[PDB]
Amino acid sequence: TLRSQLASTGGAAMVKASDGRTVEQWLVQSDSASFRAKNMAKLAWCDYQVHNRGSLKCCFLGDSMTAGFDRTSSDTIPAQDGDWATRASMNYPYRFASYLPEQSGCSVYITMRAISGYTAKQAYEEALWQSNPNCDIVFIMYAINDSGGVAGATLDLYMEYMEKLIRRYIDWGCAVVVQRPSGGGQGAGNPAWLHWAKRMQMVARVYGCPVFDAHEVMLNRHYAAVQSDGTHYNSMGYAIHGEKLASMLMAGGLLDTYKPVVNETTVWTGMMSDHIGWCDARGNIGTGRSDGAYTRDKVTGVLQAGKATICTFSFYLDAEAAHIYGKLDGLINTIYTNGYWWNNGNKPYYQYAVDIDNSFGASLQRVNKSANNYEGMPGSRKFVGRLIGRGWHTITLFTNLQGEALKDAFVNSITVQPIPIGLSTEQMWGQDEERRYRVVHTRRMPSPSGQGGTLPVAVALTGFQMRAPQSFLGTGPGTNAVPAPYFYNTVPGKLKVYNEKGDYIEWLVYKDGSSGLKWKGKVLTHSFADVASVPTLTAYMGTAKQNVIVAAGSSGANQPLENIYDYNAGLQEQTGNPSTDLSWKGGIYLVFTLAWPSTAPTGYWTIELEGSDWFGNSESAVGCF
Amino acid sequence: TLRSQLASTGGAAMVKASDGRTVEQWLVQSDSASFRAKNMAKLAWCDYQVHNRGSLKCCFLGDSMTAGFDRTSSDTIPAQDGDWATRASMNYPYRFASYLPEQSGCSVYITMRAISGYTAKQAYEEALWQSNPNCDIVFIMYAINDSGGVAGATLDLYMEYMEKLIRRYIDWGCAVVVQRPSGGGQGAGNPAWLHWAKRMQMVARVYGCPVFDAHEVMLNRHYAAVQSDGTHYNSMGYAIHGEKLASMLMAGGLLDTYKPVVNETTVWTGMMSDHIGWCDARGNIGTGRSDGAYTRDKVTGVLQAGKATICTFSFYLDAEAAHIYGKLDGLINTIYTNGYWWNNGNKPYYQYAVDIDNSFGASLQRVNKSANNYEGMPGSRKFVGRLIGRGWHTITLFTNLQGEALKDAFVNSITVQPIPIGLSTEQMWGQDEERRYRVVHTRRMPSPSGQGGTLPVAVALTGFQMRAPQSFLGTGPGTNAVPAPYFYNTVPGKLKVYNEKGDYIEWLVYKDGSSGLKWKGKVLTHSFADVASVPTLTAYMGTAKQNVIVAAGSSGANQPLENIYDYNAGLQEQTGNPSTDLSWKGGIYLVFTLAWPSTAPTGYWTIELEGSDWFGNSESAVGCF
Amino acid sequence: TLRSQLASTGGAAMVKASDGRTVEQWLVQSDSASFRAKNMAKLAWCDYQVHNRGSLKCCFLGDSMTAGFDRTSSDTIPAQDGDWATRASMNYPYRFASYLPEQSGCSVYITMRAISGYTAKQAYEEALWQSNPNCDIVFIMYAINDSGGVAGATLDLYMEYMEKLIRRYIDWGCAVVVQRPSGGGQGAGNPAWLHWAKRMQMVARVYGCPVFDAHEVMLNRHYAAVQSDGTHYNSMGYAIHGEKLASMLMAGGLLDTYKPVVNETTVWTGMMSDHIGWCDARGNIGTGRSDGAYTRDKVTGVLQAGKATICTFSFYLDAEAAHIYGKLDGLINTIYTNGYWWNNGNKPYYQYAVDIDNSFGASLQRVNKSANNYEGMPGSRKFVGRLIGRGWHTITLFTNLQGEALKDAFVNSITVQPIPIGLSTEQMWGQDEERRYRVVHTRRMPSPSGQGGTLPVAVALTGFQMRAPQSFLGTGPGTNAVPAPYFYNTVPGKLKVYNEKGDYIEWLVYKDGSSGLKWKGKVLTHSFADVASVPTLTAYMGTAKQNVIVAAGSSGANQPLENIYDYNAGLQEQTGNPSTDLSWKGGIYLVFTLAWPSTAPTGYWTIELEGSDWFGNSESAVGCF
Repeated sequence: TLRSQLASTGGAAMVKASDGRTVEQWLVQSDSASFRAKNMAKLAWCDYQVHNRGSLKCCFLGDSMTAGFDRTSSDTIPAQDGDWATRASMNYPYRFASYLPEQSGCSVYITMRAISGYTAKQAYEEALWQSNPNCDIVFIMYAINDSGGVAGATLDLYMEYMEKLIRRYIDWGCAVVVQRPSGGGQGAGNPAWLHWAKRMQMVARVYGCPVFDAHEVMLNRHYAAVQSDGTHYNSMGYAIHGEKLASMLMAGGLLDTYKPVVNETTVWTGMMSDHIGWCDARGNIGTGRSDGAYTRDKVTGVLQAGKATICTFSFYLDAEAAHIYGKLDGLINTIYTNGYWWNNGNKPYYQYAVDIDNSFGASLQRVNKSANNYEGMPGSRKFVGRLIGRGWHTITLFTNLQGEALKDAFVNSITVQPIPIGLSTEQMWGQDEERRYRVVHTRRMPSPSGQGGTLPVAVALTGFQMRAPQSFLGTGPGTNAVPAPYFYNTVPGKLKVYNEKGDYIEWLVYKDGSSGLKWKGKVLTHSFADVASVPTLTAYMGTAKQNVIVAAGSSGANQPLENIYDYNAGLQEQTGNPSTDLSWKGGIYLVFTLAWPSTAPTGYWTIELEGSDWFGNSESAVGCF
Repeated sequence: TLRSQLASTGGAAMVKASDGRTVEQWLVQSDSASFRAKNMAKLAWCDYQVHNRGSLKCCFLGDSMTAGFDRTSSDTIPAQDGDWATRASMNYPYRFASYLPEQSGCSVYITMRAISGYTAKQAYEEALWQSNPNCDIVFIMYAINDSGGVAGATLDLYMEYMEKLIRRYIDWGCAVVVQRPSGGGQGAGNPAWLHWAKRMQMVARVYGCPVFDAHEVMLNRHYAAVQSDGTHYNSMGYAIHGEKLASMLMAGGLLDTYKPVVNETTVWTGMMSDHIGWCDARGNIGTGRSDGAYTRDKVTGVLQAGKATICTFSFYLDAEAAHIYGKLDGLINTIYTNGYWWNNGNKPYYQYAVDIDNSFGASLQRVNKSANNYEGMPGSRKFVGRLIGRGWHTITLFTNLQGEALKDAFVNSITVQPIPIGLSTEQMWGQDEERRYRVVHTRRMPSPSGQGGTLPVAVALTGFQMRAPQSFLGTGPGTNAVPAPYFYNTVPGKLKVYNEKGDYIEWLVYKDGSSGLKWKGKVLTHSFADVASVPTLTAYMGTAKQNVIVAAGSSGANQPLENIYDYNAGLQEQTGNPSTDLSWKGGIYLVFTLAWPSTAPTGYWTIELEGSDWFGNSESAVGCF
Repeated sequence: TLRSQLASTGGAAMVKASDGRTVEQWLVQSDSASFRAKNMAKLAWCDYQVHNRGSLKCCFLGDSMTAGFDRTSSDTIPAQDGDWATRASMNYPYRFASYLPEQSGCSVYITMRAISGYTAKQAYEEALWQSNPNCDIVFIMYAINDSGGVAGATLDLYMEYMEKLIRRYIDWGCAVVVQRPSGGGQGAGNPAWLHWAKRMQMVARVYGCPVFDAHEVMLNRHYAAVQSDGTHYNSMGYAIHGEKLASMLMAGGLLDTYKPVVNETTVWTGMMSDHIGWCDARGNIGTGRSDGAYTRDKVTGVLQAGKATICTFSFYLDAEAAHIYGKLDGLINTIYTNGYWWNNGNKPYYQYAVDIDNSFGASLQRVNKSANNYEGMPGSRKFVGRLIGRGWHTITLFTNLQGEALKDAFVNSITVQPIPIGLSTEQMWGQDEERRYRVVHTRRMPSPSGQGGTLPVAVALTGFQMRAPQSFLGTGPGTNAVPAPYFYNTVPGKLKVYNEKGDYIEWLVYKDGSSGLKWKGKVLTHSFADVASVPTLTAYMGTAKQNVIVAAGSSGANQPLENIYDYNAGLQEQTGNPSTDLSWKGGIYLVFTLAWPSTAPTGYWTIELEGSDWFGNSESAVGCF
């Protein structure tokens, strides 16, 4: 019966379309849409599981580099998981499965489909892997052995069989993630497998497979620190690669809508950003609205006391370096550099596998310095640290993992500012030298803006407030960041006063002793005939008081729903004591007082408070290391 | 007959493919390609209509937040459009339909498919919405009620039915735009609907649906200013969300090729950029080539006199803030901050719904200041303003909407420079304090560049021109920006002169009185034994004269087709009077004259004209507020 | 027989699906997946061929602008390649086919499918183009004649037939690349074809076609320099467009995973980046790991002596300008600006077709200056040049093309830093004026970082090293960049010394004569009562010595696999002679010595070495022009 024939396997081949081709050929050529749709559906599901403390069953492919090949170092463990070669003490799938749940709360289950020396053709034809593993996401890395001619693999065969593997795992219900092959000389020798896998990356993008640039992971690392032989990593290299893959997942890198961090990006807890993926690893971050938050979003990132809380911010850094700024408060253990989440210590050179500037002349060896106490100058913007290297970065903000935190830690905002790598510092004065920029905090009294057609009356410059430049802020854990007991913690600045008459005064604004936040100005350069005509400059470090712009209950009850606050109610001097000072959320101001000897001259004053700040720093950050 | 059976509904199920599955199952799994292709075809059509003064029929989905739910504030209007709950006086679909035609000229027709408390399953099964509305684009927002368990909605049911809605509206010929759900505490409480709709965003990207991050819209706003209750917006919040959606459309955000503004992006009228989408709302922008344009592209953005002209620049800002620089001239009414296109004034706290820095200590309450008169220092780069917050931004450059503009306004270029939020200012001296950077305008006479092997002869430093740093430029509407009548409008700078002999002179370059653009230098620090040996420093603010690089008609007639101009013909002093001065298109130069007392010493001079400029400012911008 | 009928052309139409539509209609609507998959598969293949010295058969479409229409200038050649109109002496397909193999080694074969005045409908119905050309990639540009109503072309007909052309060329095995139409007034007149082709771009993105923004190419150029008539280019405009298309290809712009350069991006040879595509044009770049590399990646980009080596870095610049920094060494001929790879010189105004800032007041006419000798201050970061304009940029690092290079040239890293256009310089002091930023190199002895709770002992400030700011570095070819023989090559800086006691000293740090790299400080401003109490400041320019962090062979042999090096072994003075000095890879340090007259006061010293640097410069770059 033709019916049975139509219902048979070859039924689609007996029906031809208007172009002369059979229906079966049309279906076979156009099935990439089904694979693409299934792939991104499963990828969206996997992203949801990553960001919602879910569970991921992960199948890990392909060859020796996925298998954790290590036959050179003494940090090896016997061959497991269907491999034949001695494995490093920690490969990338296992570091991924130990890292992703730790940072995001998403449980990871490993299905190791990795054999050393295997090709894409070998993986597609491997007897043990012919069954559906029923996992959620599959990471595929096959280029190194393919380009070496292993098992007669050619570029066409490699590409065909990697496409076949992608389609097979998509049909198996697995989200296919394609990895640019990792390992070996940071691109030394112009390896063919990079080109092969680039072609395969584009063919994978045909199916909507996200590409994890694993070659990018080791670009800014020390080769000796991450490699066991000329091609394969040691334990630390594999661990860093797995951590970077997990960072890609918690960044939202599985999604097509993901955008890398290219400019200054400020995110907080509970808000969804396509640039920085935030993961609450244990679900105990209190993302409630409180007026006590130091940001206008009022979204307190409460890392509550007594609860082991882990706050994770993952993103792709599209620059050679970035500066992490945060409105943090409390004892927050911060890890953001690879090689400090995991280091077994088996090899002494693992610690030198951190992301470092490749330019020998632009940076010394990177001694990573992270802050754990961000409780000083409470309410102020804190310098969390720096991220070196282009790629996927994770900022781990966690409290005591045993739940022994006595006070609430707050992550009110995390700012990732891509910075040029030579203009970045590990901490404030935490490296040999900081290439800073002379930043001018300028104020005009009276300002010419908005006047128009009319000359404002000249004013006497007797007192003014200026936001303290970054050099004026100290670095230290907790209250040690305040220069109150150690007035050397702040860099003396310059206050340059200009007027329309050509009268110029330059003061050296340095802190006056170790009792309170008081600054005293020394006259450096002035245009006056006598130095006795120069006013005495005294300043104090203070924060702006809180005024209520719109009080809740003004147009109904209910009906500016919340309180719109500003810190423009006046400047109050701070003594550096958090128990008696106001919150520094209103800003760190240097409130200058000019004690003129005679009557205060009236004029159109331009005040420039000079300091050195990091490149592009929006707000002066207090250092906490 | 098997034929009738094949032609029947179940005909595809009776034919099986080579894998054992029926042809019908193959078609059902692989139909995502058709939906994706139709979706982006309609999205491209919708983008064309947005950017070509077209017409869009917009169907608005889904729940209470799309419906404009407001049952708390007194700014409510009775339930319309098939909803049951009291609506805010302006929801986001209606603000979108009032904003998109106003800014782009694209007529918007509303089909309100929004009911308060509705889920994706309820929308797919809603009796009134089972018919094809025959609209062009559909915006879908369903996560809040789904995650609350409304009508038994689960995550799987939610995802299934949102995918069903997307496919249904794609088949109906509607461009499907997916919105990250908006509303409530800026991410407070770690809402489940954010995660659900993130998963749904990825599944929508399966179908090529652009994702409008509506959660991102309220991240940098005051919660009390935009919310009516804990989850739903008031009139201003909905208005800002609709304006942001329209900004996404006029940015080109409907297209996969759209790229966010990540670095300094300069665009003008009539040119197509994948970063900044420009919309001519009324078709009356004269985008002709004239040598009178202040830019080398010669594309004059003539907002012609007597014509109501609206120039719109929309884009996604991938930074926490940006600075708008423009080569504008004339009376251009500028609106670029949300909350100033629309504000009914019913609630006094609506004005505090502007994009503000969440850091209390990095910014006071944002008092938005926009310039309407950019006619001063004509030809110079103008500081248009700042954009705060990551997301979609619109820059509206419109003249008198009644056609009563007497002179032609010119938009020769608009530069959007992503800047760190703390380094941004609303206007020049328009906020409490500007965190500026000390910018050094350095010139070497003779320069060592390009010499090689040979020592150039030492030259006498008697006169030189330097581009005026930003601090040297004033702010004011029209001619009020020129410090000619009010010499306090400019900040005095420093001219530091170095030579190879170790001779150093530091002048205070301040403006000499209120008659003309003349600057006079006061000697601050010098290395000479006697201050009488220091030359007298006099400067004037002037522009470079026009020289013809290649005159049209030189190699044929026809045949450098146009005139290649440069402004390097010499420096001419300007008096600040636009009726007698040259155009400032040649740059704002401080032309210094050194009157040495004895013969002018010869040497290898390094001249550093110090000033304070905004972070990353390419060209010194004149302020116009 | 129904069987024959099913196997007939209309067989699919006789089988209907469950929705009532026939199987044929389902196949016709959902075939976009097959076209998309084939398109990106061929695009990945084409990208592989571009980056692996492959071969591309390129079919060039569409109208007069693809055909190289030029009927106005005297730089025309008779009509070739099936066109009817006089062609410019170099159109964009031929410049592309001469440029892509030159820069990437990928052989290009031209199939000219371009006729002047042709539309998309005309191209689809052209008799000569009905056959499959069996080429690899097709570039399509059809909007100008379509919007003019040529051959009755309407927007719907245009869109339909361009989609038909895209599908036809995808079925023909050709990678379809869609070009935003180029030509005419930089967007003058608000041309309709820009909008039409924007719609067509989105419909092309339906099929995964990469969009080459050719309208973006001429945005920052002089119109007179690139145009022959009001719409069509001259030879130079077409050449620049073809070079930009080739730059798009070597950037990896054919791939969906490509990301533009938005922030500082550092890449080297042999590494794969999704931001900067690196092409080894002749396969002779030695990308081996050597400790002699100036970067921590140790990937030497050896342009070996005696071999014609071409190193190409292509990328999309998502800013108005960028600065090219490189750790280069040797005689590397650098071309990075369009109009300098190709210029036939037939028209004198072709040289003014370079990417220039459109703001007349922010830049003079761009006199491009590129460095060929980067052998000075060996090991230091070099300022390669600047890239102006948003779009696709190529950095060509090639040695003597005849193989007469005597020494090995090294490309250890190329850094592309997007910079604001007004803050960019062509070379160090290579333009009229550099708008620099006052950068403060700050060091604290003792630093307050990491101490906590305890006051460190005060130290005497007798000697310290500081990384030299950019103003301290000279510019010149090879050893001419060293200020050793011509001490005017460096800009004198300021060393500001602060302490906790309010003692401030400001020195003028200028070079002490022309014998060696010795700097001497002149006291400018001090807070001391007597200038005799100020210490004598002497400095030398030196590099840090090499210390071994982890020596290879420490934990096994094999087993920190390589040597982890740092340059923190001490500071050694350099004389500027490359034959006797150390490599400058350890950094360019100004090592200051303070000779106090009495005993050296002890205190908490803040040292600020002030200089002027370019905006966002990570490491001080030596200029090489």
